[PDB]
Amino acid sequence: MDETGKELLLVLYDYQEKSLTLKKGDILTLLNSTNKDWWKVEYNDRQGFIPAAYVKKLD
Repeated sequence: MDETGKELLLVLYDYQEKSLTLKKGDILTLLNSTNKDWWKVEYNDRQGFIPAAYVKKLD
């Protein structure tokens, strides 16, 4: 959130990574949106993948 230029994401629905555990309301940093359906994201110094459908870009 300090890093200028980074894109923040709002988690809309609780998500438990099958293969990250995110709660509704959590704010993530977008790391990689190369794939349209699965995005690499960052939360509290950890990284993982989440379906793009679970989040909204805050822009």
